[PDB]
Amino acid sequence: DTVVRVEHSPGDGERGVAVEVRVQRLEYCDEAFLHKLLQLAGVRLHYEELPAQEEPPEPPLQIGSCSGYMELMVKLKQKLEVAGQLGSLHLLLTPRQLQQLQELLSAVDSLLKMTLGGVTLTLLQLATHFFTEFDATKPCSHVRLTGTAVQLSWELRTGRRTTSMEVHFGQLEVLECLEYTEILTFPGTRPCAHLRHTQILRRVPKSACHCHSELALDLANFQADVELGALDRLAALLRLATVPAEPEQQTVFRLSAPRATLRLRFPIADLRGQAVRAEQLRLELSEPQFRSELSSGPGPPVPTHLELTCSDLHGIYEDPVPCLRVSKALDPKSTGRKYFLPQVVVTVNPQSSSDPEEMRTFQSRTLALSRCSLEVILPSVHIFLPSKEVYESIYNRINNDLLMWEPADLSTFSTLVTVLKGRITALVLDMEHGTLFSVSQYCGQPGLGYFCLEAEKATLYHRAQLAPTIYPSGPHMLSTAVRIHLDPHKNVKEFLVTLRLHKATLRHYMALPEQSWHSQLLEFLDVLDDPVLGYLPPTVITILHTHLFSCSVDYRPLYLPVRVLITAETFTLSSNIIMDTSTFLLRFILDDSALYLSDKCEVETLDLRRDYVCVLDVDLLELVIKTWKKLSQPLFELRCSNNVVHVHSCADSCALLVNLLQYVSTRVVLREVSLVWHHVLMEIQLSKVSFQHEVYRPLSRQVFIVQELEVRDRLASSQINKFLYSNMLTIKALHVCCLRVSLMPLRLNVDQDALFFLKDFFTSLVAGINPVVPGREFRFTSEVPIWLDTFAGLLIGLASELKLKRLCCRHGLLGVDKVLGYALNEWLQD
Repeated sequence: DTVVRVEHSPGDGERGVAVEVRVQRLEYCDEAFLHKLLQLAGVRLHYEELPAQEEPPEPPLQIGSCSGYMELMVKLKQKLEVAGQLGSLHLLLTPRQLQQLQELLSAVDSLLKMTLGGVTLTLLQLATHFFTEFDATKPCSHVRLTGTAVQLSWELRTGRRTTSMEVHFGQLEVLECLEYTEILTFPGTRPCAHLRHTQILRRVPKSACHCHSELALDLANFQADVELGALDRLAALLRLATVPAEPEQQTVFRLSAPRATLRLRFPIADLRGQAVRAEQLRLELSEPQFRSELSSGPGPPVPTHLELTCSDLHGIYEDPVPCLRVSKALDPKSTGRKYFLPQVVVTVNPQSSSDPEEMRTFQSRTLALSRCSLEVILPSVHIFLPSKEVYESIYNRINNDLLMWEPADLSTFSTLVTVLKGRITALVLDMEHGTLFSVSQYCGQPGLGYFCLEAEKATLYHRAQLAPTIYPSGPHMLSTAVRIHLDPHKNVKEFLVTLRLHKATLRHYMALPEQSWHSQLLEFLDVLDDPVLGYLPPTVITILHTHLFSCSVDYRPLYLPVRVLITAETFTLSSNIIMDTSTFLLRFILDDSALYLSDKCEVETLDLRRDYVCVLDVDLLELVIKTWKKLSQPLFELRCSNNVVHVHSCADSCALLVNLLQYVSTRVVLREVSLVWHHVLMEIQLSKVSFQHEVYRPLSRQVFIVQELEVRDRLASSQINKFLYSNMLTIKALHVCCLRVSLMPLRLNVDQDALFFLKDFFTSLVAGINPVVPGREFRFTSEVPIWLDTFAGLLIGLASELKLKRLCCRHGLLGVDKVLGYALNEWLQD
């Protein structure tokens, strides 16, 4: 006989649920291990007892009929362990507050249990009827905790019920609303899916329902989370109940394993193809990781962390193929035995809450303000799959799909990178101690940010083969601490690039043409391709303030240079004006450069000092060019307003320099030509030689216009004594073909050492400079009543005494016939 001897009984009927242990649609055939074989099928959490006065007009849909036989009914009163044929029921009503409070009130011993089949719970916050049917066996809105072969051991240590539960299987949680866009966890075997301590809801652990649920699931096997549409669709469903559509606990969620297959996809949600960010990103078979720490209340007053660790995880990222394929970090650092590893940290702060030192502190302050985040510490990863492209793929993905991923959480965020060794695979990575930075909306105002970069590298290494191996020589290298203060209203790209290449050698011109430089400018050149949403590409405009401090250049290759050494100190290309335009003001304010020449023109050159004797040093050269491609309308007005050019030399030195130069449109300089101290010492000056070539005179006036051409000295004499060719000595004032002279009171005072000592200097020149080829009407006057004291022999013998030629329209010269025109007629005086 089917003795029905059970019904609703006295119990703590919760606000949201009615405590009524009903055995419905079951033949309760009851026929200190006291067993009464029964059928408790039909226990129903119809619930809805609080709303609308029990909501009698609309009973809740969540209800269970035939929810497990539980026939065995093992053990009796005394650790009341029960071996059952019923797994559990599902309170489809809110599993955050109402169900938690009901459970806490009901619990208010160390009983165990052993269920059969792991009911498919569907707590959403007739699906709960499906959960009850699965208890009989035991697109979206399909949250399911169904261990097919339930190994649940309900520890249920009620002694404030400090409960516990260890299982050997796992659920499959498509967590979605109340396109396969939710997680698809498939942990299944005990280590393979070691589900542990799922719920507490007890005031003993925490003091929602004071869980303190340390669900520190420690599995060690595949447990593949095959698909994960978003991280954010995870914070909302955890803080709020749920706000998706068709489209005082401290949850410490720990997870450590050697192997757990996984997929990570970014969060790009409408509320706050697929998501743009990091297309096809997989941390495949990496360490389990993805350990979280959350809270029931929205807008967590305490911050939310999300850590990660991996030794050499083979995470195929953005896969074609990974841009970085292994953490590959064998980087011992400390005095003790250490093995550095990677990590991807996240630190979210509630919305509306409350350069070694400049770049660090600025982005530390930017990290103290969080509306999103991202962080990496890669010791020696530097990795890239054999199929990878830093030049192209990294640009196409990790720069476009980087910040346009709906950055907001409860868009002031931060970003850091840190590498002790780097490899830019395809090529001179040279990377040691480098970083990358990014900010958005500094201090809250859009348009303010701090982009930075640091490293310490070897300057120039070539590619396909062999490295150039430059930099054989406490600011760091490539300290590209650019500044951006763009305006959304203007909607234009502004850059304040405070570049600093300290003591580098930034040359890439390997072959005779700029071949490896061509490679560098075909790889590196890409101006922030930004087709992402919310950024229609702003028109590019650049304003550089670069500082190539101490960027020595001594290996500039050509057909046959001779170990050429040019030791610049400061190359301050402070282009305060926009470069990408017709006009470009470029104040090259250099500081005391120099030059040194090697042994012999044929490429091989050795000497005692490769930092050899000085040849042509400059005190300062403020070449403030304003190229119009001083109000000079003419195109390319290279007004190199140079300050001065000191030159020191010996006959061999300048001869070798001339061999080096031989073998290897207004231009108004007003530039002092030489305070030349030029073994011999013989001062020569040429002050304010305004060689404004092509200034006008109609075609290349090219006026020497030499304001002073005093040949200070020659021969062995270094002291100034007035030799000649305010003064305005336009010796070469030209046209299209003319010449002149300044009529100085005394021009040729030749009585010092040997007037033919410069002749033997010319002989030593032709001995050094092996090839010496040059061995309207002009009116090429000498135009000076010469106060004199072989022409040199007669000058020496005589040492007023001569007269000016006044060769009006003589045209005796023809570029090679100057001597012929000088030989016209005869003259002598005194």
